[PDB]
This record gives sequence, structure tokens and C-alpha cells, in this order.
Amino acid sequence: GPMEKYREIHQRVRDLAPGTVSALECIDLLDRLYAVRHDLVDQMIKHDWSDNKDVERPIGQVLLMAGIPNDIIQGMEKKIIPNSPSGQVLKSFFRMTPDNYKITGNLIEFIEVTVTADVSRGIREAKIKYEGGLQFVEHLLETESRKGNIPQPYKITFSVVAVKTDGSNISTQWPSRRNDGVIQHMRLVQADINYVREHLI
Ligand SMILES: [Mn+3]
Ligand SMILES: [Mn+3]
Repeated sequence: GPMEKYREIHQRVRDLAPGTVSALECIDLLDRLYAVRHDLVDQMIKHDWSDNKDVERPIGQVLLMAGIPNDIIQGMEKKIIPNSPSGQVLKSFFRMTPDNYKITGNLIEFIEVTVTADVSRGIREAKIKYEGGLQFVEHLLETESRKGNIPQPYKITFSVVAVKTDGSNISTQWPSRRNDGVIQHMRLVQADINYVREHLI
């Protein structure tokens, strides 16, 4: 899988200069590993759960797909998210791309996979990004519900699935028979990651 991507990588590392001349960007390498590091855990979700088995899909299209009339959806396209640091316009916030989602009837759920060493931060980092404007939309539905322009009010759900770089909590974050597959695939890349990190400091 995304291991085939890690494949094409671990090449470029184990042959390396000391970090003095080195690879000026171990970063491009580094970043690459992270993407892969994220994708392993994403993949697992994309099997056991998600509606998008393909790719992460924009929030606009999620909405239509949950059967919310475009004319209503373009309704909120010009508004602005409450308590936003950036003052985000829902227009933009519909181009946003969370990793995984699932519709069931009048309910919509997102799941964001992240992985760092700092759990709450990643959780914090992402909540800050989505949960603000997701409640919004949900609310701007009931608001549109109590006027009866929809049959049913929609419930919406954003959870972050975030896993220690080691994997220890994947027990608690995402129990799956794919688990033990994932933890081990992580360990491998991690060693690469750390290595590139220990070649600087
Ligand atoms: Mn993503
Ligand atoms: Mn993510």
C-alpha cells in the first residue's frame, strides 16, 4: 500500500551523508515519511468504516451527498464562522478536506486522522480547524429546520482519531483486526524518522 510509497523512500535515506553536507532537505524526505505515517492509519480507517474508500472528499460535496439542497447550501456559502480566528467564510470551509466521512441517513460524521507525539495538541490543532464550523452548519440546519425547509434536522459529528507515534493507544482509539498490522508498519517508518532527526542535533 502506502508502504509502496515508503518503499521508494527508505532507499533515499539509508544512503546518506553525515548531516553536514547530507540532504539539505531531509525535510522533503521527512515530510514524505509523515504523509506515509499518516496514510497508514488513514487507510485502516478507510477500510473498516469510511464512505470514501478513495480519497478525502470536500465538505460541500459531503453535504449535497447527504441530501441538503444546493440552493440552501449556497445559502450559507457567503456567511462567516462564529469565533473564527480567521473569520472563515463557509464558502471556503466547504472546500476543506477532512480525511474520512460517513453518511447514515440524516446523520453525517467525519473523522480526522492525525498522528504526532503530542496527542492533545493534534486533537486541539484539528478541532480548532473543523469543529468550529461543523457545529455551525449543523446549527444552521436546525435553524433551517425550525422553519421547516428540510424534512429532518441533521446531526453532524467530527471526531479526531489520533494515535501515539508508538501506537500504544490504538487499542483505545481504533480497535480493529487491522490494528496489529498497523502498529508494526508504523514502528518501521518511525525508526527512519527518528534516524533522520538524530542526524541533525
Ligand atoms: Mn487530510
Ligand atoms: Mn489529517
